Amino acid sequence: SHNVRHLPTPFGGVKGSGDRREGGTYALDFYTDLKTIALPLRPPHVPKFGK
Amino acid sequence: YADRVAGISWETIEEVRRRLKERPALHFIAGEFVPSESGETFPSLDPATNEVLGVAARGGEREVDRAAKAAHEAFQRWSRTKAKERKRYLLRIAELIEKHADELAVMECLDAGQVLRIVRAQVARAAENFAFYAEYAEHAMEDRTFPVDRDWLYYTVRVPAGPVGIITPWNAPLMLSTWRIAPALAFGNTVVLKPAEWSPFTATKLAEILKEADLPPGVFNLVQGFGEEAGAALVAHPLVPLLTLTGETETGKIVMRNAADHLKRLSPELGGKSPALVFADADLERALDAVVFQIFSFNGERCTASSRLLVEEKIFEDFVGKVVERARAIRVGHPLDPETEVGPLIHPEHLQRVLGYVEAGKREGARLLVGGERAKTSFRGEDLSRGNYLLPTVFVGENHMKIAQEEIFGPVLVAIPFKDEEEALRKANDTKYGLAAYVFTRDLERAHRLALELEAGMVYLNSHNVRHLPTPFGGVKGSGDRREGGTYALDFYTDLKTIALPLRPPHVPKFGK
Amino acid sequence: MRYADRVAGISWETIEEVRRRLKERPALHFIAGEFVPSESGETFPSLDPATNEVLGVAARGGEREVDRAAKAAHEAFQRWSRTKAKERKRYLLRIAELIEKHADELAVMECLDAGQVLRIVRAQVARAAENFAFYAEYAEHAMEDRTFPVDRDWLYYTVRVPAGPVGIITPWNAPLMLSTWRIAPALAFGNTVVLKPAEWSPFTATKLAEILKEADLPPGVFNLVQGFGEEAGAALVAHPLVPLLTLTGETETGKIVMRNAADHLKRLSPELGGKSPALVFADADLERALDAVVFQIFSFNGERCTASSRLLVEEKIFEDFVGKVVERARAIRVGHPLDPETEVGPLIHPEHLQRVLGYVEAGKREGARLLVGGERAKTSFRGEDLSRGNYLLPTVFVGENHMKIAQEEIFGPVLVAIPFKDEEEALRKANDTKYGLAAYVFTRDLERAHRLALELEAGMVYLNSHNVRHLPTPFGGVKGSGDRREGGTYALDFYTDLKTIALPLRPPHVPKFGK
Amino acid sequence: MRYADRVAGISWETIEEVRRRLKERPALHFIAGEFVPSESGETFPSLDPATNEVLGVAARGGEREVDRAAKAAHEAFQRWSRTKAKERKRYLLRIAELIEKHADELAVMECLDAGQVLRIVRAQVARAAENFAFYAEYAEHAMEDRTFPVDRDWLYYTVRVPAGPVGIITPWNAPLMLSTWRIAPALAFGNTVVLKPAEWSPFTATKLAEILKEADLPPGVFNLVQGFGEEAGAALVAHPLVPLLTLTGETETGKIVMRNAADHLKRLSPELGGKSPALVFADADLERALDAVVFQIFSFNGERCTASSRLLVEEKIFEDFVGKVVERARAIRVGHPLDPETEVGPLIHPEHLQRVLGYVEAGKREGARLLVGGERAKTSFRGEDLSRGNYLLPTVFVGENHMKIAQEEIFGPVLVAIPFKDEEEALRKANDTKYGLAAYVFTRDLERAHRLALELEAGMVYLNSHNVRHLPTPFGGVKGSGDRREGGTYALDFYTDLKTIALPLRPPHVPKFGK
Ligand SMILES: NC(=O)c1ccc[n+]([C@@H]2O[C@H](COP(=O)([O-])OP(=O)(O)OC[C@H]3O[C@@H](n4cnc5c(N)ncnc54)[C@H](O)[C@@H]3O)[C@@H](O)[C@H]2O)c1
Ligand SMILES: NC(=O)c1ccc[n+]([C@@H]2O[C@H](COP(=O)([O-])OP(=O)(O)OC[C@H]3O[C@@H](n4cnc5c(N)ncnc54)[C@H](O)[C@@H]3O)[C@@H](O)[C@H]2O)c1
Ligand code: NA
Ligand code: NA
Ligand code: NA
Ligand code: NA
Ligand code: NA
Repeated sequence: SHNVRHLPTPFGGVKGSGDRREGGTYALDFYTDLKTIALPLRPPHVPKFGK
Repeated sequence: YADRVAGISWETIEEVRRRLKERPALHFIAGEFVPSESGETFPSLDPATNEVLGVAARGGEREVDRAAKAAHEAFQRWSRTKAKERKRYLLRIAELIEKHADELAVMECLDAGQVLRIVRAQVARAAENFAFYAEYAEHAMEDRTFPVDRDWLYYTVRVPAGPVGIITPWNAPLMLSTWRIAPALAFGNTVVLKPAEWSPFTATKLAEILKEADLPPGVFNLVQGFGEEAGAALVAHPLVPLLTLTGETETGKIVMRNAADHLKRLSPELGGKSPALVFADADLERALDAVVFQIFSFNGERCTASSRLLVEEKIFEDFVGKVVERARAIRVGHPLDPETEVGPLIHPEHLQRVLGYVEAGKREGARLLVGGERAKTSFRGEDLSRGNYLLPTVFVGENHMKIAQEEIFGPVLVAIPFKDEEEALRKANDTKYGLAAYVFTRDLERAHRLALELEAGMVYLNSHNVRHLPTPFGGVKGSGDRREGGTYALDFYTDLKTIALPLRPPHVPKFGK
Repeated sequence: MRYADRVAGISWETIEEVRRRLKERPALHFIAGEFVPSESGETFPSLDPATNEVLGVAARGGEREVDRAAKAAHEAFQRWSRTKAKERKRYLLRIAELIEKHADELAVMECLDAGQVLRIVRAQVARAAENFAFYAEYAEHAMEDRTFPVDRDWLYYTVRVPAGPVGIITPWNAPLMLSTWRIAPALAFGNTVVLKPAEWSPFTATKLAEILKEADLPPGVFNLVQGFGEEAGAALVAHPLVPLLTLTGETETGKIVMRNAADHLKRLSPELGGKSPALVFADADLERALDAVVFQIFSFNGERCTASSRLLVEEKIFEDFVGKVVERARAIRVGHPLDPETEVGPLIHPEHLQRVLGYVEAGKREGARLLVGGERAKTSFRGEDLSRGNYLLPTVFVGENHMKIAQEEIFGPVLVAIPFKDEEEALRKANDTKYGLAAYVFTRDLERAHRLALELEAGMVYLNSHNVRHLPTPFGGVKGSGDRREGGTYALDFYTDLKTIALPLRPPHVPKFGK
Repeated sequence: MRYADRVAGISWETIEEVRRRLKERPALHFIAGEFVPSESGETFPSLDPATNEVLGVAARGGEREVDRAAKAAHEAFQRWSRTKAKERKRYLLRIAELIEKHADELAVMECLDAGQVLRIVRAQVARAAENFAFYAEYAEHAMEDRTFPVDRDWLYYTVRVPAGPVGIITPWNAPLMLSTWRIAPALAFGNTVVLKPAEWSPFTATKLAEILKEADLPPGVFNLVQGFGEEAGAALVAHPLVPLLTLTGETETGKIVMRNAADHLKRLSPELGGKSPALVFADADLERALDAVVFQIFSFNGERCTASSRLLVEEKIFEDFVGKVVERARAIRVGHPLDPETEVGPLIHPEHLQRVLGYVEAGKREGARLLVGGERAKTSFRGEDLSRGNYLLPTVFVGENHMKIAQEEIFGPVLVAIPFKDEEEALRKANDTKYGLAAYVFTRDLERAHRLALELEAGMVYLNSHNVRHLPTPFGGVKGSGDRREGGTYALDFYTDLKTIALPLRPPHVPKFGK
């Protein structure tokens, strides 16, 4: 077929045609920043320095 | 990081020492160790004594060219090797790193100046990086299906992106190099590593190990040398489309600018000025331990160091005072000593830069509470004038100060006060960086609220930096872009492909009918 | 009594009109695209819980009506499951639009039929519309899944397909909201439907069918059969043409339905009973905690599955906090559903009031301390006589977790407060029931909160708040509270079937046999 | 008959040794960390399908044994579900390692007991080891799910927790592979286990228990109870302390089990029967197709659930293709399981052989045209007398899709060839079964292949190949072939419970009640 698009799919090129992707959730990787949040559920082990 | 680590036998240490000065650390290109065509080499100092530990081949654009061609030539076969086979190699590499752990530890301890109580964990993590990504090799092509009713089928897959140029820092040579090498190889890409000139030895050792694992020739290449020479050449080379960089922000700008020439994909993990926010309601005993460790461990030479300490005014005097006393008690000594907590900085030129910030801090009004000068004696009475030792330092200052705004990359902490949550957050985000942040408080809603508003790639609540490999690791703002870790690394090391196909005769517009 | 010109934004004129149409028009089944009575002509009445007077009648469906409905859903499944997702999306949006247009009628109807305060029922109509608007956006993603390529030798990919007609059996407390909760995803995902609503509040379902017909859904896609659980209900569960069954009701009903469903190995998605606990620690925001626990048990006349019927309070604050819960319960205004001043209305049916009162009596006899309520409400907040309706006074007991009133679901405005000396004991008692739907934790301590959230055996845990839902999250329970999940993509696992498709990219090695 | 010095890389000496060990050592239960016999002391024998002589005996477990096993699994669940994922991974890798270490013994044991060709059983042992090595890598990801933040007001996040003790009930054809297929995921995900293996081939299970004890799993984590389906099996299904149940067997058994499971609303993961079709089109690579269909039905002695028991061939090539299938079947070497040249061994039990012959007979009276086989194999390809074993000659019938032999699972080396006029018809007949496990399509046309793959009612569709599995993909069936999926992350939906945790980031609005 010819170029028939389904918007949710990752759209973009490789080599000299560019980088990154547009389309649904793939667009998210470019327009947003990921953040990892951590928290212990009980007193964790913390290395002792200067004790 | 255990509270106690075993020492390495005297004999092993002495054997590593002589092997380093006995033979130059060569490049590894197209399956074999070779020197630069010029025959030139450069020295690497032992930060504890500033004596030459050994020398490494001084690679230039000629060695990089051979390395890039080797990686390009081997990409065809490597990217097509079965994932299960690549997994086998990575697990083998992980096995061998464990087998040579003592050697690697001594090597990095002497070359980079990190203490054994930290290095042992680094070597273990280096092996873990390979064991970890080995399990992702078989899932490297996986993505999604996007069927449209009974008319079309769209499905996506991932393919290896291509040769990867890995430029690593001098603070944790093996750890940070394997962190990039492991995923790259797991995902079907070949590699050209360019180690920091201030700590080139563990890289050549890693190359020996990969050769012992019988990795196909050209798959992994190494080129020792200066950033301005071998480094710059690698960034500029047409056959290495991907570049990972771990270093200073300004270096990132230089690398990016030069990378534009070939529209290269970059994965930079740059600097940071990560803040630690301590609230009056937190477990202050745990907070004290966490903050002291997060800035002084790694000799303060790590991107995620909590170089700014924001403490709620009502407890500023008491808490910061306790931080000072702890820093004062830090054991400063030789890296090989298993009791040492803080060792010498990487090179005298770096110690000079750090002392420069200390002086600048004084000249701008910052109040020096402890340290701020070279360490003369160790916790064992040993004279430390021959090494690049800096005493753990603590300043009380303002967030807008130079020492609070720029990365020092040394065991130097700046304590800043805040009247309330709003101000703590404002000051925490008022930096050009955005790598990590630490929040100490017992209030549930305050914790999550701050975690959401803190501009950083990583936020740790009530603890020091404790990592879980599958999570996305990286920074925002001036701390870089892209993410490493599990499937998140996939987005950088591979390319997405959308494949479409109609399930029945589709509508095709008629032209020229 | 005309309490006001408008209630919940609805004119009193509309209220009287709806009441009149209910008495005039029998609630019929909707089968194969038409409203029809039972072949026997039989009907059953539905009472107005506020007066116990007959509101109207609904067709009494049986095996025959169910058989016709199932055949219709089955016959229509072929075409419906192949319609373009974009088109099904259009229908769901149309249904949501029409629910909004008939919002006033729906609110009044369900209010009169099930006894909840009008404004709350009105808000529920909005949620019902939202159910369709929400899933309308998942229809076009309903076939999506993953690819599992294996080097350059194989390509494995997975897709999802409509599972088949769904028999939806719902409870009497929230007819519109709880039925649309299942209907919307079923339709969005390409399945046909046969709804069998609770017999104690049948009207809203027949109205819903009218709306789906106004939305012009194809004939057979949506069918309705009114009737008793043991008659129309059991017939639907037993029918061989309805492979999927959703059930929202009592745990014991879950057992009966599953047993009956075994003959055809039907797939079941049960949302059953609950005895959700609220744990209040001395370090929490006690003002918010008080507002939350009072609301979470007494709102919706105590007839809410996620109600926090067990209140666990740390000992050091038990006397004061529980004392405050009691005074708030005492202040709750009890009255007619159509009175804007009412906070707690009447229970669904006199039989249900007798059951709830039976538990109140069980509690008194087993040693539980009755602090307030524990009997019929005689007079409304306005001084009206309420003896004709099924009104129960908000009730609070102080007891032990092993007591029957603590272990069994009462499903009425009845609360049992239980003390705990520490976190460990709060958790032990919280998990010590055969249920596991929801749990509520009130504490300001970060680590204790997440720790308890992870340890509490429940499908849903709310930290420092009442029940506030976010549709994309997985909803359901564990233990005796059911299985499976509803909500966004999680609903897909029940309404669709996964399929793994494989193909070699080059000639694979086929073991040679007989060659 | 000593066929060779070594078979499947196993010395004849080892074979003889395993054989005598079976006669000397009764297969005991493994409860609470120790091997024990039934309290009654009863046992039952297991036959050698090749000679129908007693190989040995296994403890006949009943309610008392199951009760003890269930209590052990329950008691151990508390600590096992709390062990660190990294530690459980170590255990599974240890088990995998020890399975490879005892591979020869396991291969012989199951070969002798279940009758499959030794080399095939040996390959299966490698797959069993792989089951543990595969799921070992998922243990550390077993709690993972999603986050659903709502602006700056709420944080909803979901996690998964171990669901509880799992009762695993397995079939007689492939003991080790099919039991480990469920045990591995169950343990990787934090659940304890009670295994109840098919009575016709009990030995391998007791050996597996010896291996897990060698891997030093904590007491009670893995339990085994030997016995009959209606005794030990039913007791396990009915036990209140075993909330989850995996069943791999006949569809009829699935109905019985679901009905029994209803009493405690147990979660079931059934992998039932099948009548998988192979569709061969005139445009396909007919040489590959021939190899594929011959293998897919006659391998594993025709006792494979995914066997392509129905062969749909396009009319214009029916005569030529089915003719070739027939000659290949005629050439298949029938003989002893320990003879390296044997392609087809004996069926599991004389009762099964007779059950299969029953269908063969039914097919004939039914009008099906027998082309080859259709009776007991009395002589091996070497001229040996096989009359004392349960050998069936590979069989091929030409029939109609509506015939009983086409509609019912025979579970033996019996094929039914059926013609079709076009794609439309091939699809119609392929789906017209009460089953829906697998399907195989042989055609070179891209659009027809994907089109058929999407429409074929089966959990797994293979294009232009025999059954080649990739573990991460969802495995299971639709309709009468079962429900739920196994494989990678898909197994998580059955072995764990989802939990939605919610917390406001700032004081939320709680409706005011009673004030
Ligand atoms: N988990 C949830 O999300 C949820 C939501 C709402 C209500 N509920 C629960 O529902 C209950 C209120 O239930 P209810 O009074 O409507 O009870 P119920 O179970 O008797 O009614 C539910 C449906 O079951 C049908 N039914 C009854 N017996 C049947 C049988 N033998 N075969 C087939 N169908 C049969 C009824 O006709 C009705 O439509 C409470 O326990 C409440 O906690 C749970
Ligand atoms: N879907 C799959 O992946 C798969 C895999 C292998 C075999 N199978 C199927 O399994 C069948 C072979 O089955 P089988 O001969 O072992 O049959 P079966 O169902 O009789 O045996 C399976 C298990 O069921 C137990 N069982 C029997 N009656 C029981 C009862 N009343 N209560 C509790 N447990 C009971 C048996 O003891 C045995 O361990 C075939 O139909 C085949 O298609 C399916
Ligand atoms: Na050095
Ligand atoms: Na009613
Ligand atoms: Na009921
Ligand atoms: Na046997
Ligand atoms: Na059987």
